[PDB]
Amino acid sequence: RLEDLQEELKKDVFIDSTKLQYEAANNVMLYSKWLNKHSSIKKEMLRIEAQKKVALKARLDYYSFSMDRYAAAEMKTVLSADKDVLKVDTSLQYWGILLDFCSGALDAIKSRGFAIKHIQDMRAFEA
Amino acid sequence: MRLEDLQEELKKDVFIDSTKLQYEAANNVMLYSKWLNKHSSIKKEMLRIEAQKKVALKARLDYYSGRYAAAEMKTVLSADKDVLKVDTSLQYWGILLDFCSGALDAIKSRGFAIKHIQDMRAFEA
Amino acid sequence: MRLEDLQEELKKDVFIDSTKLQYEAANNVMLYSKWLNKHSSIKKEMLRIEAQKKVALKARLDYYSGRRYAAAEMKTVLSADKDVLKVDTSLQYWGILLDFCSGALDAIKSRGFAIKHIQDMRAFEA
Amino acid sequence: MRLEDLQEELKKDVFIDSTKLQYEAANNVMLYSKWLNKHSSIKKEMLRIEAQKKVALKARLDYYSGRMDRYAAAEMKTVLSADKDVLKVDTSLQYWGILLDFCSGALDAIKSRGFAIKHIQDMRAFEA
Amino acid sequence: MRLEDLQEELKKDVFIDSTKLQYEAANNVMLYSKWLNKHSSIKKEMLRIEAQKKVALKARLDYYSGRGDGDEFSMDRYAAAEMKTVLSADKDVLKVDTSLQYWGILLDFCSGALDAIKSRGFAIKHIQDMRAFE
Amino acid sequence: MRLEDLQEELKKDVFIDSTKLQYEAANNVMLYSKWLNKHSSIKKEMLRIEAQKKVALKARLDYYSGSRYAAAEMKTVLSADKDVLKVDTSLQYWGILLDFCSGALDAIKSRGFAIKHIQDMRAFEA
Amino acid sequence: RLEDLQEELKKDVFIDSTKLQYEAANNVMLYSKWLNKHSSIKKEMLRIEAQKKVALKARLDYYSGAAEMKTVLSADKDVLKVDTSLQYWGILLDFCSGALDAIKSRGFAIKHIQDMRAFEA
Repeated sequence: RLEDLQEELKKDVFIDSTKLQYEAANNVMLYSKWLNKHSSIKKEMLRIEAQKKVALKARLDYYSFSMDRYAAAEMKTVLSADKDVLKVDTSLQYWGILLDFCSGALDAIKSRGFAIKHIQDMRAFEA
Repeated sequence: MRLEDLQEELKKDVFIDSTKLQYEAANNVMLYSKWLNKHSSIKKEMLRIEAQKKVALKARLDYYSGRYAAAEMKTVLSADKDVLKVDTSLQYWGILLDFCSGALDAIKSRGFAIKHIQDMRAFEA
Repeated sequence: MRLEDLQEELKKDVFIDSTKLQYEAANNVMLYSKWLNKHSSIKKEMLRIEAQKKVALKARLDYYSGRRYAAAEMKTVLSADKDVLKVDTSLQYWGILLDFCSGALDAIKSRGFAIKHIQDMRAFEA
Repeated sequence: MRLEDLQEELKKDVFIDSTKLQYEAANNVMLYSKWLNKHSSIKKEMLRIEAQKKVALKARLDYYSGRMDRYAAAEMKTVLSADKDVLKVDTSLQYWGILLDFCSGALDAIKSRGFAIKHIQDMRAFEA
Repeated sequence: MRLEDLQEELKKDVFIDSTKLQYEAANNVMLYSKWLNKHSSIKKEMLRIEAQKKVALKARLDYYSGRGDGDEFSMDRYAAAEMKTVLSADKDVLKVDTSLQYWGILLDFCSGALDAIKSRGFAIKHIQDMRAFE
Repeated sequence: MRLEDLQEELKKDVFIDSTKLQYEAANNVMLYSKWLNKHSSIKKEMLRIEAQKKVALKARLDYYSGSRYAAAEMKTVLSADKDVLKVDTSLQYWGILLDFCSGALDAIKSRGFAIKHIQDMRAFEA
Repeated sequence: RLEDLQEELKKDVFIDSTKLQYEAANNVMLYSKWLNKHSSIKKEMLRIEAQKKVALKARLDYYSGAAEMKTVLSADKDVLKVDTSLQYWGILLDFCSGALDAIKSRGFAIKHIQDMRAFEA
């Protein structure tokens, strides 16, 4: 669910100032974590994307004598590759939204790491 | 190669030993090297498979052209079993390569984080 | 040249001799030079091969144009051409080498920074 | 000019005389100038050749456009790319482009050699 | 202005008189100014020429499009991609563009120059410190 | 405003009175303010003029879309438009002033550093 | 108003040498003051920027009933007004960035002058 990722990133970006020191190392770990999410979403999408391509050919074959005789009307009833591919594709757009969220997450962590260094510096400035 | 295994490897790599910050700085540059090497080898493989794919594409094009609508050829072939398989492979490596690019970004910023932490320590002094 | 051998060379190069952190600092700039030279020479080679490819392409265009391929297919088929595929494969390979060398130069520049950082942590230890 | 000779020149230039770390520091800025000068002049040459190429392209375009052999226009783009006179001039231009990229690298190199120099000076200050 | 002459000027400028390391430090900032001034004036000129170039391009487009350039007309009918090529070949346009690009080269040289003066200033401080070390 | 006059003013500003190295340090920060002020006001003006230009562009676009201007070429012809060319020339000119002022702020910051360095050479002769 | 920020910074950067001591502490307070200005300005611009996106979408609809769509919409009086505002705040923000740079280095100049005093001793 997207909301759960929103809540997760939200929780993650907050900084504990005394372990501002701890947080610097931990900052790189968030990057890793979200990178992993990123790749897995892409991986999933690729598989589903692959599936859609095959479904299209099958439906294409359906829709467009001498040679075997396949019953066109039962082909139509049984195959429903339109309904099914389209359904799965709707799902795929959902994942596209997730992937866009993960991109936002990495931009966020990179700049959080900078903000962290900045605050450390403004403190050193107060000194 | 498996993407999950690269994920776990990067995971291991990004961890920082606070007591060995100096070591980690040098090893950080070594990590940069390691992932750069992974990167180049993955792209190399993908390039080879890409050549194979260009050939599969030509062969299937021949099949479909009768050597059926001209326009449908693009769709069907894009969907061609053999082509779909080789293309799937190629795209998979493309995903690995993108992961390695992310990895190099990660190591570069880990190196910066390292400098930052050193600074917060000298500040504590 | 082999990409793997450049990988091993860079691998060797990035290793740091801590007592000759001092030596390495000067030696670090020399590494930059070495890889920059490699870098340029690779592009140079690729440019020559690229020129050859352009001629091959014209020949294949002639081949395909009949001087029964479809014009869009002309693009596809020619891209698939054995000879063109071979020369292009080579050219792209060199492109990979070039990208590796770009990575190498980034690597040495930051190794130089890491070196200064370590020097500083030492003076801190003092 | 030859690329390898620039490679050797940069090679010689980047070497550091540690006692004349002091001399080298001043000389370091002079190196920047020298390569900067090389840099602008190569681009200048390339610019002239680039103009020539554009004219050659039009000329070859005319040849190819029928204004000997009859090439389809998208294919005209391909064939003209094959243009021996054009190919020669472009190849040349790109060669200078290679030189230019090398000089950009060189200036980056001198900038950081200057930093390395300060670093070494600091390790010297460290032995104290 | 000539690029080679700017090369010689910068060459002269970057040289350091060590006893007047003191003089040079102040003079170093003055050099920045001098080249900054050069810099801006060069860009200014190029901008004027750039405006001129834009007009030439429209005129040549008309020429090439069969729309005429004064009492002169291009009996040729150019394809738009070819329009791009042919106009790129435009002798008058090529001349003005060549000029403009030349000034662009001068400008890039001046940017390098300002970088140079900035780092000469740094080298100066560093050297002062190495002097104090002895 | 004229660019040359800014060149002369900056020229005057960057000069250092060594005995009032003390005075100059404080005045150096005041210079920053002055040029920062110049800087912001110039961009503000250019922004207003930029708005005017955007309107001019639309007007000329209308003119050109039906003035017989070709649809693909519109960018070129308009780029050459008398009114547009005038307003754009102005705007770019102010852009030149802005870039000069940025250089100026860089200059004052480093003049401040040079000042600290010289003070140090004085503590140094002792 | 930008001019008023110019006058405020102008007042801020002037240095009282005897209260070089006072000024050092007051210097950090200035940093704070302008940092707060800075953040609040970005926040406002961000809010206005959101509004602009909606205005843009509305105007896009208007215009769609494509490249010229981009040109004309850029010319979009309502969009032009909101963008003008947004850019204005961007100018203020850049000014405040300059201001923070100014206070940081004024702080350095103060330490330096303190040192020349230490020099006569």
